[PDB]
Amino acid sequence: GMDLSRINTWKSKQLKSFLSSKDTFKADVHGHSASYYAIADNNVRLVCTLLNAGALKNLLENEFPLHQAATLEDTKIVKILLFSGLDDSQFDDKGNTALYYAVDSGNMQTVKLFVKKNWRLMFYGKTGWKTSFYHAVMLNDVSIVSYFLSEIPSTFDLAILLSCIHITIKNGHVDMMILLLDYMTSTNTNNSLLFIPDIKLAIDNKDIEMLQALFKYDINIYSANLENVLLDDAEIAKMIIEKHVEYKSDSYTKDLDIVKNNKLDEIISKNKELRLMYVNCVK
Amino acid sequence: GMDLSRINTWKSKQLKSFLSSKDTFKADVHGHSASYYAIADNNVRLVCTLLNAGALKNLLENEFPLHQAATLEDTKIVKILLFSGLDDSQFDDKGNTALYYAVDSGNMQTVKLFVKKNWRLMFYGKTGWKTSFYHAVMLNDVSIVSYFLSEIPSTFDLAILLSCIHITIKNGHVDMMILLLDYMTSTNTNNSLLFIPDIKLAIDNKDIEMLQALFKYDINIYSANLENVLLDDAEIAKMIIEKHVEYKSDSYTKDLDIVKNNKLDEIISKNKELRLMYVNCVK
Repeated sequence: GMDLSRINTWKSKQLKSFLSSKDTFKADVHGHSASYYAIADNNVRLVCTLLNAGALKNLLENEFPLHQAATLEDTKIVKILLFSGLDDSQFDDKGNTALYYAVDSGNMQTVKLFVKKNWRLMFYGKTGWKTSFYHAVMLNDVSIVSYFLSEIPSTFDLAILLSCIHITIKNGHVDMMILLLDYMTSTNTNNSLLFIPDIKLAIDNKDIEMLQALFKYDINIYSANLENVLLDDAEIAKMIIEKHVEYKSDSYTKDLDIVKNNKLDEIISKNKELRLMYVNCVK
Repeated sequence: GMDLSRINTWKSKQLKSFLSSKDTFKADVHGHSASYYAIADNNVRLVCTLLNAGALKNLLENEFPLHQAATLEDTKIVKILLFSGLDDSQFDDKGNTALYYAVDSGNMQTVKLFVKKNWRLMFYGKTGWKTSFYHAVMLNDVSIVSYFLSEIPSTFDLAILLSCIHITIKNGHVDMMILLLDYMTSTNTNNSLLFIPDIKLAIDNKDIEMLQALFKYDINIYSANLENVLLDDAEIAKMIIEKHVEYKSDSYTKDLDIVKNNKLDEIISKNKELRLMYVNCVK
C-alpha cells in the first residue's frame, strides 16, 4: 500500500531506487502518481527527472499533466510538457482543454502562451459552454476576453457570440458587453444593425447603465418586437424612440427595409405621450 | 357620466364655463381631474389657469400633482407647483416622494431641481427601500447616484449604505460599487478596514471584474470568515492571500488588532498549496 505524497522531500537514493522499481508510474492510495505531486508543488527539477525516466509514456487514464500544469503561475512545466510532445488541444475527462484551466486559474501568462501557439485553442471544448472563450466571458474576466479578442484574425467570425451576449446581459456585465459590442461593430462586414438577442432581458431588469451602453451602438431595435414595450416604461420607451428617430435620419440606416417598414411608427402615432416623445427627439 | 380627457382641446368659453360650474374640481368617469389631464399633456398654460381658479385648494385624496409633474421632462410645472406652496417631501399613496419619480423617469434636470432645494430629499421615503437614493442604486443609474453623492455634505454619513451595497453586489453592478467604495473611502473618518457584508456573495458568483474592483480597496477580509473559503477556489484564494500579505506590510494596517490576531495565518501554514501562494506574494 503506497503513498507518494511526500515525494518532493525525498533525497537522491530513495528517488533513484523508486524509479528503478516496478512501482514508479503507479497511482498511490490517494490515487495520484509521482508526476502529479511534482507538478502540484511546481517541482520543475523533479518533474524533469520523472520525464527523463519515462513518466509520459506511462500515464494513467485519468491523468492530464498539461491541464494540471496550466493551473500553476510559473509557466515552466507547461513549456517543458509541450516540448515533450503533449497535445495542447487534448480534452480531459470533463471535456476541457489546458487553456480552460489557465483561464479558470486566471494565469494570464499561460493564457498568452497557448494563444500565441494557436489562437484557435480558445474555441476548443466538448460543448460551446466548455470553451475557454465562453468560460472567460462567464467569469466576467474582462482582461482575458479583451486579450482573446485582440488575437482573433479578421479572417474569422466568432460563432459562439450569441451565448456570450446572453450570459453577459443576463448577469449585468456591462464592460464585457461593451467589448463584445466593439467587436461586433468592427467586424460588421455587411453593415447591418446589430442583432442583440436578449435586449428584452435588459429592458425587464431595467439596468440603466446596461441599456445606456447598448443604445450607444447601432442595435436592431426592430427584430425584438420592442413596439410592444413602448407603453410599458416611459424612461425606456424614450430611449427606443430616440434611437428610432436617429435611425430615420441616419444615411447608414434611413433607407433600410427594417427601418422603412417598421411597426413602431404605427404605435407611436396612436398614442399621445409617444407623440410628444417623438417630436422632442426631432429637435 | 362626466369626461374631462379632452380638456386640452377645449376653448376658453367651454373652459371658462366649466371652471364656473360646481364640477370644476371633481374627478371624471376615468377617475381623473382636470389638473391631472393638463399636467399629463405638459399644458403649462392650462395648469396655471386651473391653479388660478383654485385647483390646489380642492385636491382629492388620491391626487399628487407634484409626483405627477416630476415624470415630465419640462420642469416648469414642478417649478410652478413649488411656487404655489406644494410640499416637496410629501409621500404619495405608495410612500414615494416626487424626487423618486424624477429618478424613475430618469429626469436629471428635475433630480437637480429637488436636490439643490434640499439634498435631504434623496433620503426620504416610507421605507429605506423607497428612498430616491436606493431607487437610483437599484436601477443601476450611475449618473444619478454619482450626482447624489456629490451633493451629500461631509457633515453627513449615509445610513442606508448597507442595503445599497447588497443589491449592487447581488446584481453585478461594478461601476456602481466603485462609486460606493470611493465614497466609503473618502468618508472613512475612523480609518478602519471597509466593512463589506456581501463579499461572500461575489466569491460564490465568482465575478472576476467585481472581485478585482473590490480588492483594490482596503476592505475587511477578516470579518467575513473568508479563511473558510481559502481551500475552495484557488484564483480567489490567491487574491485574499495577496491582500492579507499586503495588510501585514502596510503601516496603515499592520498593527491593527484584526490583522495581528487573524484566523487566516493558521489555515495558510497548515496547507502546502496555501503556503506556496503565501510565499510568492511575500517577495
